[PDB]
Amino acid sequence: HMFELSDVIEGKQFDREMLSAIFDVAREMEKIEKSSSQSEILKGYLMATLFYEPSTRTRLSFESAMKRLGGEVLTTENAREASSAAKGETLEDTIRTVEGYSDIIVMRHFESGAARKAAATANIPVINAGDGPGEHPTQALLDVYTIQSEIGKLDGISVALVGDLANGRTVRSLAYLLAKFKDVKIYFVSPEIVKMKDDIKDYLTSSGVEWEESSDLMEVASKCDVVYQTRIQRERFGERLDLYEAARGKFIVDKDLLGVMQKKAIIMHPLPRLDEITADVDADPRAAYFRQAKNGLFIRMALLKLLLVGW
Amino acid sequence: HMFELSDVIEGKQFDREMLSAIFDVAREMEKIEKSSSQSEILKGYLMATLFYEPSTRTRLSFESAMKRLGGEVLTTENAREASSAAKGETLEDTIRTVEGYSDIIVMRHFESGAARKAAATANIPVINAGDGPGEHPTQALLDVYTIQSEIGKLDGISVALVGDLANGRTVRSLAYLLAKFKDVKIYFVSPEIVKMKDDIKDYLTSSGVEWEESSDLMEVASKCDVVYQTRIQRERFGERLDLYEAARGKFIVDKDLLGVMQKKAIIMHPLPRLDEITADVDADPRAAYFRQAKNGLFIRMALLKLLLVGW
Amino acid sequence: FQGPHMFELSDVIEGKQFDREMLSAIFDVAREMEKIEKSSSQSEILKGYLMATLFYEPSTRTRLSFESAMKRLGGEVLTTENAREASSAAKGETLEDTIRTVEGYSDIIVMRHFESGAARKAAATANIPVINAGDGPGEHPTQALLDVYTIQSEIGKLDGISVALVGDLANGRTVRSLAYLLAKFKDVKIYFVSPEIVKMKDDIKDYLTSSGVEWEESSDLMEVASKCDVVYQTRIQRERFGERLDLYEAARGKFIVDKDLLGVMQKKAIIMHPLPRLDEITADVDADPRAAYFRQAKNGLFIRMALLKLLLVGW
Ligand SMILES: O=C(O)C[C@H](NC(=O)CP(=O)(O)O)C(=O)O
Ligand SMILES: O=C(O)C[C@H](NC(=O)CP(=O)(O)O)C(=O)O
Ligand SMILES: O=C(O)C[C@H](NC(=O)CP(=O)(O)O)C(=O)O
Repeated sequence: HMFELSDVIEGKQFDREMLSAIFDVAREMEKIEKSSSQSEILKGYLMATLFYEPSTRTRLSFESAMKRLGGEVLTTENAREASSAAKGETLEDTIRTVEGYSDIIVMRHFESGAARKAAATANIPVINAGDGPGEHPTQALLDVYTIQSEIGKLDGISVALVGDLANGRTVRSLAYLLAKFKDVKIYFVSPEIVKMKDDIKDYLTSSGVEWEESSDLMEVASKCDVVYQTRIQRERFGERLDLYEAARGKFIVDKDLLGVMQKKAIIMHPLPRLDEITADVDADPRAAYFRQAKNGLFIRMALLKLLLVGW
Repeated sequence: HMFELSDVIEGKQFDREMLSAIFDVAREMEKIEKSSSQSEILKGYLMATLFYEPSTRTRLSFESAMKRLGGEVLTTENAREASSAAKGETLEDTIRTVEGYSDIIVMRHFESGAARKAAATANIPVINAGDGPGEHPTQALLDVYTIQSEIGKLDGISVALVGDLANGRTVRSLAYLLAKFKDVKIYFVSPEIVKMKDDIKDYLTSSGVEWEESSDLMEVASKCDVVYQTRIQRERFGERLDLYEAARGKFIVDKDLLGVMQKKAIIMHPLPRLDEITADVDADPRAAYFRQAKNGLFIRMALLKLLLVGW
Repeated sequence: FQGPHMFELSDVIEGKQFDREMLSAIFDVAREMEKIEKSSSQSEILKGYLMATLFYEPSTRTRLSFESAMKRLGGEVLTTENAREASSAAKGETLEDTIRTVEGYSDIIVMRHFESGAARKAAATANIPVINAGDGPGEHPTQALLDVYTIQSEIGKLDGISVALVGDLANGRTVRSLAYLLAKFKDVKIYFVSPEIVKMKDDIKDYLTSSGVEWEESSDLMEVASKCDVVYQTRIQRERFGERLDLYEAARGKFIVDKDLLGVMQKKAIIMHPLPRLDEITADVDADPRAAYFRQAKNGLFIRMALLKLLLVGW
């Protein structure tokens, strides 16, 4: 029974029914991962990774997921310097040739739109591991799985998206997924120079999702189930380091912020964090960003299985 | 029965009978690669890769070949920065060390002659994945396999070698292999500054192989079974990027060139290409460079099997 | 059916963690691993386990020997060959956050870092075993383990021997950890032979004096070498000199292992070097049977197989 997606590129590809089904597979993958026996579901399949930007979680969780299911991995951990991209090769030619050696490609690129172009080129599945400041659909998938796992529900919740929303490929993809549930309220909390872009706002409005911008993080956090913090995306600011430092340091998750949050609310962060979540938050049971990262293993196991061998 | 070569370093090591037999094995490997069952021919064997220059096809095709045969791989994707070559270690000490962890070494180096020095140090097989602007024997092997596969014949054909011939480790090795067949005519088409070096010319003349220099690519291409285009090798020009740019734009494979070529002729390119084959050409069935790269998987599977377990 | 018997260490971070009886037992395991590595059968001892490597400094032997060891035992590896450029350390992530995240994907972490003390911090953060593959100029405990194994294998003993530690002692994380392990045996005499600017640091000297280990500084390598069982040469640690290249160059060329040095050494003595070498062991020496540094490097495979097995599945 074939998986309905040929590639995982954009958050809009997912409907509510598909998300619930993927979450069920991820819970089964958690059982496999905990098990003593080595799974062979993906024995014989090869994944090629192509990372043109740095990564710890997304690269290693995809590789670990593949190996835990019995598959193998062909890595390119720095494609800008060590692949023939360094000789001038286009992404499209890279994808065309790498598909000759592999069964699925995981690619992170520095240009928005790169993953869509890769999927159009390739006749094997492509997974977008982040395309510039564009999208990050598997982050969004594991984020919603984490919320459902931590809060117990997705309908009716209030979610604060905090920090660099303009450049945040994570919060952009997450916004698309949250719009598939009902009675979700989203607060945008950011410096004005990195407010959420109009393509997301217009999509949410067209989808009848209530959203509000606010600069009062303590007030917003007091009434949210989820506070989703982000890193200010320095690599997207070019030479405008004045604007980078202007956007930094203005919205911090600290012990005082936790003190106004409900007992059953959570803090999330796709990671890495710099200064925007203080270290003393980590000890709070509501600090969910390391459980969130761990959950990416099971979500990516589920996606690799579904794309390669189906439901 | 053991393979007659202990290392794969230079095109001159091959003879016609050996080439034919390797191609026969590559065709069997294509059946293995297609099959549903994961092969175990090389279970228990370990390949070490040592890439001191960038690579996409050569590095990933060797790793994929090894894993498709059931073996494993110890990768060094950027030996200059991430291996103890960065501390000043010689190539010979690197090779002597790495053989303690592995059964076969695949090395791409920036100095011509490096692969022969590695083979002389090692007591396990070494494969030259490119040694500066010197040679690239497995590229030449897959190139001749591709010509036989596409054209149906090697004896009697006409082959144009186009582009940066002086620095082209690909065309240098290919010339050595073409010399092993009967009545091959080779055309050299290049800017004067990157014409084929005298060592190749003298070898061909001494071996009775007809070659001809021409600056009229349209005329040459109308007469050839194979037009083999190359990238101008920017990394060999040092800081003389003025002479590099001056050598570009003079010999382009475009739809106009395809328009004068015979119906049964092909375009080849070891890749990557920049501007020297236009995107239009890819849609012509005669554009063989992506099939060529795919064939490298099967040829490299054949070589690994032969070097490690024999016939 | 009583289950595993856990190794007494939870992490391999510092040479002082080892005791004499544990070292002897580890060496026995390494000899068993040599039989496994040589066998035509693929071992499955570590089937299903994953090692994450995190290399923030260059490596050939340490990185590849750990990966080869893991695979020869049937385990798998998640590599980060250049963590500074290709991991989210490049975005500014702390070591502690990196370790906490990477343990979610793996069962053991092998880390080489540029700061002394990094491995201690990683072990404190992680709830899976961490192995220190080198923490700045601090320590290199698995080099020291394979070094002592090599001495036992080549010389036949560790008690009573004389060992010359030669070269850059100040910055040598290898000789620093080796000194801690040599102190666990009886009547070992240690000679320090170095340029003054890279003499052995006081923390090691004070530890040896407190442990009753006789040590002596000398500038006469021919004299020292003639009365030692082991001459352990090192590379002058260029990267630790940073911009002070004039001091680096002046520390070179003073203490060379060459054919003349071998000529004054005993028949049964050996030359060791954790590698890489530059000029400080001449090529001539490689042909002498006493030149042990490539056997030493090979022995690292067996010692690291032993450590991975012990830390993941026990005795
Ligand atoms: O980098 C961020 O701040 C968020 C996000 N982070 C990740 O995906 C985690 P990693 O970079 O470790 O794979 C990204 O967009 O890459
Ligand atoms: O680089 C070229 O232009 C031709 C040739 N290309 C290859 O081998 C393919 P790759 O660099 O992707 O491994 C080379 O000499 O490396
Ligand atoms: O670098 C040296 O001179 C000694 C020592 N060398 C090693 O561990 C071997 P490698 O760097 O190849 O892993 C080190 O401290 O890293």
